[PDB]
Amino acid sequence: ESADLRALAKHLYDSYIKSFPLTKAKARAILTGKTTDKSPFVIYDMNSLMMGEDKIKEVAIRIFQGCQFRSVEAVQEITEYAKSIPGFVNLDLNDQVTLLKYGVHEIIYTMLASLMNKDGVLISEGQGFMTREFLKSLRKPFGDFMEPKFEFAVKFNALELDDSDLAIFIAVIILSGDRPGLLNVKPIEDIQDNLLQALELQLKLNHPESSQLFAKLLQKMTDLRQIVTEHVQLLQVIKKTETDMSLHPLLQEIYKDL
Ligand SMILES: *c1ccc([N+](=O)[O-])cc1C(=O)Nc1ccccc1
Ligand SMILES: CCCCCCCCC(=O)O
Repeated sequence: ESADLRALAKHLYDSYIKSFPLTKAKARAILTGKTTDKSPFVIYDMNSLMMGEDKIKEVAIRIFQGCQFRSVEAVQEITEYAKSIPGFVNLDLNDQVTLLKYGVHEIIYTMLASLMNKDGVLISEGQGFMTREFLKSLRKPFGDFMEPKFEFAVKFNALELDDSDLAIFIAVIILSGDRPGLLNVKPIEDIQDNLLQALELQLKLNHPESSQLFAKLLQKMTDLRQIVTEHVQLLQVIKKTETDMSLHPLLQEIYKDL
């Protein structure tokens, strides 16, 4: 019944608003800088980076540590949103942990896209804005840590998804079932099947003239996979480049190579 699917869509949206403080609707309002109830401070050079302390170790390193702390926050929020996904908390515990461990990064970049345009990315809850170029011009083991994310975002943001869309889509991502090592795949897939039905009907109703958006959205899951693998291997470079650099354990746990 389509009415049951709309109610799951409503449920996940509601829970998405409660778990993610910076929605895409907010992010866009801040970025489309004429709804200026509060506009961001813009970091485009090392000069503004210091003035950013006045409003909102090595430069690229502590840029990287701040990006790192934010990932911990995002994982926390994603973990909270997952629990609201019906059936998720009744799966085997080891699989719950496995679904998060692999799903978290794919979600982080889906939602990072909402904070991006071609020119840069919102930071500090939308109080700041770092330009693509300032990042791209960081020192070589850090200069390229965000460019593929910018590349994905512009492609992803062209589908014009709104938060109610994304809520269902990031639920589809967690409840995958092809994650390495799942003890009990079939109940995952029954959940995901219901999420996909939810997503299908949501995309149809919310975007009636956007042909095969559903398919175009699922296809985007290959772009996400590649970005994650690109990311983990640049992380292991930096681990050997600076054996004095430290990585949050919640992030370490998620990072098991191979
Ligand atoms: C940036 C650098 C390093 C990591 N990491 O060690 O996992 C993560 C990030 C990153 O993408 N942070 C982030 C997540 C969500 C929103 C803004 C920034
Ligand atoms: C939404 C808060 C983001 C603050 C993290 C600062 C660096 C973020 C990044 O470069 O991706």
